[PDB]
Amino acid sequence: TALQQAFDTCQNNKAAWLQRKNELAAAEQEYLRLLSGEGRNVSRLDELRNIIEVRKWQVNQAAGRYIRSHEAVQHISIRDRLNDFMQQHGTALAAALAPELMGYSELTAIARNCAIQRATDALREALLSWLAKGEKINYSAQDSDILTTIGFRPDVASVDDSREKFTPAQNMIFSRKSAQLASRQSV
Amino acid sequence: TALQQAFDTCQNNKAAWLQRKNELAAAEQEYLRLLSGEGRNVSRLDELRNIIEVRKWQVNQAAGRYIRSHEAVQHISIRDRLNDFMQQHGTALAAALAPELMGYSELTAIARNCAIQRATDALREALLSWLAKGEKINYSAQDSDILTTIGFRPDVASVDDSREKFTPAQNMIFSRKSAQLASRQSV
Repeated sequence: TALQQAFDTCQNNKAAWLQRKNELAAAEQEYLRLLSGEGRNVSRLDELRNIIEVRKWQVNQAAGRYIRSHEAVQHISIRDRLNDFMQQHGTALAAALAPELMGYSELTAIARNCAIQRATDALREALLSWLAKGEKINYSAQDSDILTTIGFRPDVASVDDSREKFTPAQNMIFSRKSAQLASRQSV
Repeated sequence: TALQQAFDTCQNNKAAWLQRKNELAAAEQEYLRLLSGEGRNVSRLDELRNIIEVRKWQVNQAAGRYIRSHEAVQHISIRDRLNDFMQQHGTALAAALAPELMGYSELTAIARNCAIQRATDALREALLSWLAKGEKINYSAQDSDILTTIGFRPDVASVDDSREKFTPAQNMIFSRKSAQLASRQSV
C-alpha cells in the first residue's frame, strides 16, 4: 500500500500543478487582453503583474514538488522490488559475489566500505553488458500498472519549469505573497 | 580460459615468494652466526649486509607481484561468476531496475551516467540490506576449489613485508644490484 500511497501523492501533486498552470494561463490571458484594451488601469496592470509572477512561482514550486514525489515513488518501488526479489534469490545473488562477503560482520569500516564499493563496481560491468546487449523489457509484473501510470520520466513541462531556481530570500518573499493573496482572496 | 592462466601465475608467484623467503632466512641466519663467530672480516660483513638488503628488496617485489596476481585472479573469477549469473537471471535484475533503464540507447552522456549511478545506489542498498541479516554463505560451486586454494585473502606474511614503498630511483639501483648479483653468482 506504501507504493499506492506514493502513487496517489504524486497524482494529487500532478493535479495541483496542472490546476496551478491553468490558473496561471488564465491570469496571463486576462492580463494580455486587458493590456490590449484602451483602458490605462496602471494599478490593475501592476497587480496583475504581481499576480502572474507569484502564480508562476507557485507553478515552479508545484513542478519541483511533483519531481520530488516522482523520484520518491520511483525510489520506493525500486527498493521494494529489490528487497523482495533478492529475498527470493538470496543464495544466488550472494554466491555470485561470494568471495567478498564472508567476514563482513567484523570487517573494519574502511575495508567494509571498500569491499561494498568493489561489489558495486563489479555489478557495474554486468549492467553495462546488459545495456550493451539492449534487450527489450518492461516494468515488474506485480506493480506494472502503477509504474506505467507514473511514467518512465516526468513530463517535459515540469522539467523546463523547474530548470530555473530562486534564492531562498525570493522563495520566502513569494511564500509571503502567496499567504497574503490567499488571505485577501478568501474574503 | 584465462582463469587457469591466472591460477598458475599465482601458484608460481607463491613458489617464487617462498624461495625468496627461505633464501632470505638462510642469508640472515648465516649473517647472524658470522656476527656471533670469531671471524672479523669486515668486507664479508659489508657484503652480507648488501646481500640482506637486496634479498629484502627482492622479497618485497615478490610480495607485491603476488598481491597483484591474487587481486587479478580474484577479479577474473568474480567477473566470470557475475557474467554467468547475469546470463542466468539477468532479465529479472533488469526488470527490478526498469524505472531507470528504459530507452538507454538514446540517453545522453549525463543521463546515462546518472541512471547508472542510481542503479548502483539501488544495488548497494540491496546488498547492505542483505548483509544486515548476516546470512552466511560459501564459495561459488563451479570454481570453489580455486577460491579455496588461493584463500579469501593473502596471508599477513605477504603484506607485512610489502608495507614499505621504494622510490623509483631505489627500485632502479636495486635492480642493477640484483643484476650484478646474478652475473657474479652465475660464474
